[PDB]
Amino acid sequence: MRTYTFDQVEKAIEQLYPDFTINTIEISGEGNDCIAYEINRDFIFKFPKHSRGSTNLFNEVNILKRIHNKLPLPIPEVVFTGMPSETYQMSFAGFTKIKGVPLTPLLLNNLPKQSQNQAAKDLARFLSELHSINISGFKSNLVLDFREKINEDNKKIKKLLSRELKGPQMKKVDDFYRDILENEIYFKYYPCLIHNDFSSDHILFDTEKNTICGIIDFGDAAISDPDNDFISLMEDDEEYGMEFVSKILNHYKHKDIPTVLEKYRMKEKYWSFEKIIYGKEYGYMDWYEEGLNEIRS
Ligand SMILES: OCc1c[nH]c2ncccc12
Repeated sequence: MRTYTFDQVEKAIEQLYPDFTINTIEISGEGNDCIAYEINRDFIFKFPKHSRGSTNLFNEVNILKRIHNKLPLPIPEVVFTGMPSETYQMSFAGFTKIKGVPLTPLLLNNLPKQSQNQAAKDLARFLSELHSINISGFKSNLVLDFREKINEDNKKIKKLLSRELKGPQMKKVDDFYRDILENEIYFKYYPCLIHNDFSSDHILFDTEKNTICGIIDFGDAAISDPDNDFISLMEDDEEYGMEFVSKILNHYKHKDIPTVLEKYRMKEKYWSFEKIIYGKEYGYMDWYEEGLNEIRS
Protein backbone atom coordinates (compact mmCIF):
# COMPACT_ATOMS: atom_id res chain seq x y z
CA MET A 1 0.00 0.00 0.00
CA ARG A 2 1.10 3.54 -0.83
CA THR A 3 0.00 6.85 0.68
CA TYR A 4 -0.55 10.48 -0.28
CA THR A 5 -0.53 13.78 1.52
CA PHE A 6 -2.84 16.59 0.43
CA ASP A 7 0.23 18.44 -0.91
CA GLN A 8 1.39 15.38 -2.88
CA VAL A 9 -2.08 15.28 -4.44
CA GLU A 10 -2.03 19.00 -5.21
CA LYS A 11 1.40 19.02 -6.88
CA ALA A 12 0.64 15.77 -8.74
CA ILE A 13 -2.35 17.48 -10.36
CA GLU A 14 -0.54 20.77 -11.08
CA GLN A 15 2.23 18.96 -12.98
CA LEU A 16 -0.30 17.82 -15.61
CA TYR A 17 -2.62 20.84 -15.10
CA PRO A 18 -0.61 24.03 -14.52
CA ASP A 19 -3.63 26.33 -14.85
CA PHE A 20 -6.03 24.42 -12.61
CA THR A 21 -6.10 26.01 -9.15
CA ILE A 22 -7.27 24.07 -6.09
CA ASN A 23 -9.11 26.12 -3.44
CA THR A 24 -10.63 23.38 -1.23
CA ILE A 25 -9.55 19.76 -0.88
CA GLU A 26 -10.67 17.07 1.54
CA ILE A 27 -10.96 13.30 1.44
CA SER A 28 -14.27 12.07 0.07
CA GLY A 29 -13.68 8.38 0.78
CA GLU A 30 -11.16 5.56 0.63
CA GLY A 31 -11.54 2.03 -0.69
CA ASN A 32 -9.20 -0.81 -1.55
CA ASP A 33 -7.85 0.56 -4.89
CA CYS A 34 -7.94 4.35 -4.59
CA ILE A 35 -8.29 7.18 -2.12
CA ALA A 36 -10.91 9.70 -3.29
CA TYR A 37 -10.31 13.45 -2.90
CA GLU A 38 -12.93 16.16 -3.42
CA ILE A 39 -11.45 19.29 -4.99
CA ASN A 40 -13.15 22.68 -5.46
CA ARG A 41 -16.39 20.98 -4.34
CA ASP A 42 -17.34 19.76 -7.83
CA PHE A 43 -14.62 17.20 -8.78
CA ILE A 44 -13.65 13.78 -7.41
CA PHE A 45 -10.04 12.65 -7.97
CA LYS A 46 -9.05 9.02 -7.38
CA PHE A 47 -5.39 8.35 -6.69
CA PRO A 48 -4.40 4.67 -6.83
CA LYS A 49 -2.91 2.92 -3.82
CA HIS A 50 -1.16 0.21 -5.86
CA SER A 51 -0.48 -0.96 -9.38
CA ARG A 52 -3.67 -3.03 -9.38
CA GLY A 53 -5.81 -0.05 -8.47
CA SER A 54 -4.03 2.07 -11.08
CA THR A 55 -5.00 -0.44 -13.77
CA ASN A 56 -8.59 -0.47 -12.48
CA LEU A 57 -8.47 3.29 -12.70
CA PHE A 58 -7.10 3.07 -16.24
CA ASN A 59 -9.99 0.78 -17.15
CA GLU A 60 -12.62 2.88 -15.40
CA VAL A 61 -11.41 5.96 -17.25
CA ASN A 62 -11.49 4.02 -20.56
CA ILE A 63 -15.01 2.71 -19.92
CA LEU A 64 -16.59 6.02 -18.84
CA LYS A 65 -15.40 8.00 -21.86
CA ARG A 66 -16.66 5.11 -24.01
CA ILE A 67 -20.15 4.90 -22.47
CA HIS A 68 -20.53 8.66 -21.95
CA ASN A 69 -24.08 9.87 -22.64
CA LYS A 70 -25.59 6.41 -23.32
CA LEU A 71 -27.15 5.45 -19.97
CA PRO A 72 -30.47 6.57 -18.41
CA LEU A 73 -28.88 7.60 -15.12
CA PRO A 74 -26.03 10.08 -14.61
CA ILE A 75 -22.48 8.71 -14.35
CA PRO A 76 -19.07 10.36 -13.82
CA GLU A 77 -17.54 12.33 -16.67
CA VAL A 78 -13.76 12.06 -16.86
CA VAL A 79 -12.37 15.60 -16.77
CA PHE A 80 -8.76 14.96 -15.62
CA THR A 81 -6.34 12.11 -16.22
CA GLY A 82 -2.81 11.45 -15.14
CA MET A 83 -0.42 9.12 -16.91
CA PRO A 84 1.80 6.07 -16.41
CA SER A 85 4.46 6.36 -13.73
CA GLU A 86 6.85 3.54 -12.86
CA THR A 87 4.46 0.66 -12.08
CA TYR A 88 1.18 2.58 -12.37
CA GLN A 89 -0.73 2.64 -15.65
CA MET A 90 -2.81 5.67 -14.56
CA SER A 91 -1.37 8.00 -11.93
CA PHE A 92 -4.81 9.53 -11.12
CA ALA A 93 -8.14 10.62 -12.66
CA GLY A 94 -10.62 13.39 -11.96
CA PHE A 95 -14.38 13.02 -12.44
CA THR A 96 -17.29 15.39 -11.97
CA LYS A 97 -18.96 14.79 -8.63
CA ILE A 98 -22.41 13.26 -9.08
CA LYS A 99 -24.65 14.65 -6.34
CA GLY A 100 -26.76 12.63 -3.86
CA VAL A 101 -26.37 10.08 -1.05
CA PRO A 102 -26.00 6.25 -1.07
CA LEU A 103 -29.29 4.39 -1.45
CA THR A 104 -28.68 2.35 1.70
CA PRO A 105 -30.86 -0.62 2.58
CA LEU A 106 -32.13 1.47 5.53
CA LEU A 107 -32.74 4.49 3.29
CA LEU A 108 -34.50 2.31 0.69
CA ASN A 109 -36.81 0.51 3.15
CA ASN A 110 -37.70 3.80 4.89
CA LEU A 111 -39.12 5.06 1.50
CA PRO A 112 -42.84 5.01 0.62
CA LYS A 113 -43.62 1.80 -1.22
CA GLN A 114 -44.14 3.63 -4.55
CA SER A 115 -40.68 5.22 -4.32
CA GLN A 116 -39.27 1.73 -3.69
CA ASN A 117 -40.90 0.28 -6.81
CA GLN A 118 -39.80 3.36 -8.73
CA ALA A 119 -36.15 2.91 -7.64
CA ALA A 120 -36.35 -0.76 -8.67
CA LYS A 121 -37.67 0.19 -12.12
CA ASP A 122 -34.91 2.77 -12.49
CA LEU A 123 -32.31 0.13 -11.67
CA ALA A 124 -33.60 -2.47 -14.13
CA ARG A 125 -33.82 0.12 -16.91
CA PHE A 126 -30.26 1.23 -16.11
CA LEU A 127 -29.03 -2.35 -16.22
CA SER A 128 -31.17 -3.22 -19.24
CA GLU A 129 -29.37 -0.38 -21.04
CA LEU A 130 -25.89 -1.01 -19.65
CA HIS A 131 -26.20 -4.68 -20.71
CA SER A 132 -27.36 -3.91 -24.29
CA ILE A 133 -24.38 -1.64 -24.94
CA ASN A 134 -22.73 -2.98 -28.10
CA ILE A 135 -19.26 -4.31 -27.20
CA SER A 136 -17.74 -4.97 -30.63
CA GLY A 137 -15.29 -2.09 -30.11
CA PHE A 138 -13.75 -3.14 -26.80
CA LYS A 139 -10.30 -4.73 -26.70
CA SER A 140 -10.39 -8.40 -25.70
CA ASN A 141 -8.21 -7.14 -22.84
CA LEU A 142 -11.47 -6.15 -21.11
CA VAL A 143 -13.44 -9.41 -21.59
CA LEU A 144 -13.25 -11.35 -18.33
CA ASP A 145 -12.78 -15.05 -19.00
CA PHE A 146 -14.31 -16.72 -15.94
CA ARG A 147 -12.75 -20.08 -16.87
CA GLU A 148 -9.24 -18.61 -16.79
CA LYS A 149 -9.95 -16.61 -13.61
CA ILE A 150 -10.98 -19.82 -11.81
CA ASN A 151 -7.88 -21.74 -12.98
CA GLU A 152 -5.73 -18.74 -12.05
CA ASP A 153 -7.25 -18.62 -8.54
CA ASN A 154 -7.10 -22.43 -8.18
CA LYS A 155 -3.33 -22.47 -8.73
CA LYS A 156 -2.77 -19.57 -6.32
CA ILE A 157 -4.97 -21.29 -3.72
CA LYS A 158 -3.30 -24.62 -4.20
CA LYS A 159 0.04 -22.89 -3.64
CA LEU A 160 -1.24 -21.00 -0.57
CA LEU A 161 -3.20 -23.73 1.24
CA SER A 162 -0.42 -26.30 0.90
CA ARG A 163 1.15 -24.51 3.89
CA GLU A 164 -2.13 -24.36 5.86
CA LEU A 165 -4.03 -27.69 5.60
CA LYS A 166 -3.43 -31.43 5.39
CA GLY A 167 -4.79 -34.04 2.98
CA PRO A 168 -8.41 -34.32 4.12
CA GLN A 169 -9.14 -30.60 4.50
CA MET A 170 -7.41 -29.94 1.17
CA LYS A 171 -9.62 -32.46 -0.64
CA LYS A 172 -12.66 -30.31 0.28
CA VAL A 173 -11.01 -27.40 -1.53
CA ASP A 174 -9.93 -29.67 -4.42
CA ASP A 175 -13.55 -30.86 -4.74
CA PHE A 176 -14.92 -27.30 -4.75
CA TYR A 177 -12.72 -26.07 -7.63
CA ARG A 178 -13.47 -29.21 -9.66
CA ASP A 179 -17.25 -28.87 -9.23
CA ILE A 180 -17.24 -25.19 -10.27
CA LEU A 181 -15.07 -25.77 -13.35
CA GLU A 182 -17.23 -28.69 -14.51
CA ASN A 183 -20.57 -26.77 -14.25
CA GLU A 184 -21.30 -24.78 -17.39
CA ILE A 185 -23.89 -22.56 -15.68
CA TYR A 186 -20.96 -20.35 -14.71
CA PHE A 187 -19.42 -19.98 -18.18
CA LYS A 188 -22.32 -20.29 -20.64
CA TYR A 189 -23.81 -16.79 -20.61
CA TYR A 190 -24.06 -13.93 -23.11
CA PRO A 191 -21.18 -11.58 -22.17
CA CYS A 192 -21.95 -7.89 -22.05
CA LEU A 193 -20.73 -4.70 -20.41
CA ILE A 194 -21.35 -5.02 -16.66
CA HIS A 195 -20.66 -2.54 -13.86
CA ASN A 196 -19.29 -5.45 -11.76
CA ASP A 197 -19.54 -3.70 -8.37
CA PHE A 198 -23.25 -2.84 -8.50
CA SER A 199 -24.27 -2.32 -4.87
CA SER A 200 -26.06 0.08 -2.55
CA ASP A 201 -23.04 2.33 -1.96
CA HIS A 202 -22.56 3.01 -5.68
CA ILE A 203 -26.23 3.91 -6.28
CA LEU A 204 -26.74 7.57 -5.46
CA PHE A 205 -30.14 8.95 -4.47
CA ASP A 206 -31.85 12.35 -4.39
CA THR A 207 -34.02 12.73 -1.29
CA GLU A 208 -35.56 15.95 -2.70
CA LYS A 209 -36.84 14.11 -5.82
CA ASN A 210 -36.90 10.63 -4.14
CA THR A 211 -35.46 8.88 -7.23
CA ILE A 212 -32.12 7.37 -8.12
CA CYS A 213 -29.82 10.09 -9.49
CA GLY A 214 -26.49 8.44 -10.22
CA ILE A 215 -24.29 5.38 -10.62
CA ILE A 216 -20.64 5.61 -9.58
CA ASP A 217 -17.48 3.55 -9.31
CA PHE A 218 -16.86 1.74 -12.57
CA GLY A 219 -13.27 0.68 -11.71
CA ASP A 220 -14.28 -3.01 -11.93
CA ALA A 221 -16.42 -2.46 -15.04
CA ALA A 222 -15.66 -5.15 -17.61
CA ILE A 223 -17.28 -7.50 -20.12
CA SER A 224 -18.75 -10.50 -18.36
CA ASP A 225 -21.90 -12.21 -17.12
CA PRO A 226 -24.77 -9.72 -16.63
CA ASP A 227 -26.22 -11.76 -13.73
CA ASN A 228 -23.25 -10.48 -11.70
CA ASP A 229 -24.94 -7.09 -11.47
CA PHE A 230 -27.93 -8.62 -9.72
CA ILE A 231 -25.94 -10.96 -7.43
CA SER A 232 -24.04 -7.93 -6.03
CA LEU A 233 -27.38 -6.52 -4.78
CA MET A 234 -28.94 -9.64 -3.27
CA GLU A 235 -27.06 -10.12 0.02
CA ASP A 236 -29.51 -9.36 2.82
CA ASP A 237 -28.66 -6.85 5.48
CA GLU A 238 -25.52 -5.75 3.73
CA GLU A 239 -27.45 -5.16 0.51
CA TYR A 240 -31.05 -4.90 -0.64
CA GLY A 241 -32.03 -8.54 -0.36
CA MET A 242 -34.13 -10.95 -2.33
CA GLU A 243 -37.55 -9.31 -2.54
CA PHE A 244 -36.27 -5.97 -3.76
CA VAL A 245 -33.82 -7.52 -6.23
CA SER A 246 -36.68 -9.70 -7.48
CA LYS A 247 -38.62 -6.62 -8.56
CA ILE A 248 -35.60 -5.39 -10.52
CA LEU A 249 -35.28 -8.84 -12.12
CA ASN A 250 -38.89 -8.57 -13.26
CA HIS A 251 -38.71 -5.04 -14.66
CA TYR A 252 -35.55 -6.19 -16.50
CA LYS A 253 -37.55 -9.23 -17.71
CA HIS A 254 -35.02 -11.85 -16.64
CA LYS A 255 -36.14 -15.25 -17.92
CA ASP A 256 -34.17 -17.44 -15.49
CA ILE A 257 -34.14 -16.15 -11.88
CA PRO A 258 -33.25 -19.60 -10.44
CA THR A 259 -29.91 -19.37 -12.26
CA VAL A 260 -29.26 -15.97 -10.67
CA LEU A 261 -29.86 -17.56 -7.27
CA GLU A 262 -27.53 -20.44 -8.23
CA LYS A 263 -24.74 -18.04 -9.11
CA TYR A 264 -25.23 -16.07 -5.90
CA ARG A 265 -25.00 -19.36 -4.00
CA MET A 266 -21.71 -20.18 -5.69
CA LYS A 267 -20.35 -16.71 -5.29
CA GLU A 268 -21.14 -16.71 -1.62
CA LYS A 269 -19.00 -19.83 -0.96
CA TYR A 270 -16.26 -18.63 -3.34
CA TRP A 271 -15.85 -15.44 -1.28
CA SER A 272 -13.67 -17.34 1.20
CA PHE A 273 -11.04 -17.89 -1.51
CA GLU A 274 -10.98 -14.25 -2.64
CA LYS A 275 -10.29 -13.20 0.95
CA ILE A 276 -7.37 -15.66 1.08
CA ILE A 277 -5.98 -14.51 -2.28
CA TYR A 278 -6.40 -10.79 -1.69
CA GLY A 279 -5.69 -11.17 2.03
CA LYS A 280 -2.23 -12.48 1.18
CA GLU A 281 -1.90 -10.12 -1.79
CA TYR A 282 -2.04 -6.67 -0.20
CA GLY A 283 -1.01 -7.81 3.27
CA TYR A 284 -4.48 -7.96 4.81
CA MET A 285 -3.77 -10.73 7.32
CA ASP A 286 -7.10 -10.14 9.10
CA TRP A 287 -9.01 -11.41 6.02
CA TYR A 288 -6.44 -14.03 5.08
CA GLU A 289 -7.27 -15.68 8.42
CA GLU A 290 -11.02 -15.04 8.16
CA GLY A 291 -10.94 -16.59 4.69
CA LEU A 292 -8.79 -19.42 6.04
CA ASN A 293 -11.19 -19.97 8.94
CA GLU A 294 -14.39 -20.37 6.92
CA ILE A 295 -12.62 -22.85 4.65
CA ARG A 296 -11.98 -25.26 7.54
CA SER A 297 -15.72 -25.98 7.51
O1 LIG B 1 -16.00 6.81 -7.73
C1 LIG B 1 -15.63 8.16 -7.75
C2 LIG B 1 -16.71 9.13 -8.17
C3 LIG B 1 -16.85 9.73 -9.39
N1 LIG B 1 -17.90 10.59 -9.37
C4 LIG B 1 -18.46 10.56 -8.13
N2 LIG B 1 -19.50 11.29 -7.74
C5 LIG B 1 -19.88 11.09 -6.47
C6 LIG B 1 -19.27 10.21 -5.61
C7 LIG B 1 -18.18 9.47 -6.05
C8 LIG B 1 -17.76 9.64 -7.35
